[PDB]
Amino acid sequence: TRDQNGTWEMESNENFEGYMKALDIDFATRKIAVRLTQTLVIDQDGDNFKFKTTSTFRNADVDFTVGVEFDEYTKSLDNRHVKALVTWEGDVLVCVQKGEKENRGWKKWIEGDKLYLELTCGDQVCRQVFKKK
Amino acid sequence: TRDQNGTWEMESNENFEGYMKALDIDFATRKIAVRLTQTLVIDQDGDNFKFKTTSTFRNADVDFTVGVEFDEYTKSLDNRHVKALVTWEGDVLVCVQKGEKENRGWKKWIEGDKLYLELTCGDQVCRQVFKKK
Repeated sequence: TRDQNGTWEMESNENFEGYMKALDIDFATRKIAVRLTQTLVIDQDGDNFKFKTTSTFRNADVDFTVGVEFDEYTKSLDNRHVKALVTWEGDVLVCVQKGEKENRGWKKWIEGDKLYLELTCGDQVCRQVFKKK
Repeated sequence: TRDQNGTWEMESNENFEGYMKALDIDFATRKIAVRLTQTLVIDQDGDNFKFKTTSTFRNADVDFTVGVEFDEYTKSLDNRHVKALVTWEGDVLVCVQKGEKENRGWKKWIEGDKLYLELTCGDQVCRQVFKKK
């Protein structure tokens, strides 16, 4: 069939590294791109095509119990070992990540249909808002 | 509420650049990470938590009609201008991307529930297989 309509989820991706290198994509980009999976939405009407591509990476799960310290390696980010302790302050979930970096941690809380997340390291604060889907 | 169960889709992300820099994440990674959106699946049973995070980037749409050449800038990849021409060879969708790079293009075809995609540049070939979802 010529009908390529649909949502397509990447199963395999061989020699993406060599293709990207032949395009002169730089090392640090290739290092990340080779880890992604791709979803392709093809909307086809006769010979008219619309391609919609999203690229995706799954991070490692994190499992913990409130009140019991656990070891973390932040492979997702700086790949450091921290000793993380999560506690409740009211309805605010508070994590201190004990390690090399000062004042490293986060706070998480629900307000309405929004989840608020405040990441901290040193004097820097990053504020993220999520919507319940 | 202390109930943070759910699937959460990132709405906003402020000062992620400063947080990542304070963690000494390198430039080329920060350049890409600041473009991602995050989906957080929180599975909470009492004080036991499972966090499942996927990070996501939406690429630009590509719209074309079989048989009419169109201009492309490959912002997704090497950010080059090519003149792309898509034609059918049987049920195989064939694209030649005319530009600086020799033998640059791709071929796409359905076999069963699988979509096959072959990207080419120079002497390099990248083979991707997608599953219909």
